[PDB]
Amino acid sequence: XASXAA
Ligand SMILES: [Cu+2]
Repeated sequence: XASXAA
């Protein structure tokens, strides 16, 4: 994740 894409 909510506060963390790959
Ligand atoms: Cu994320």
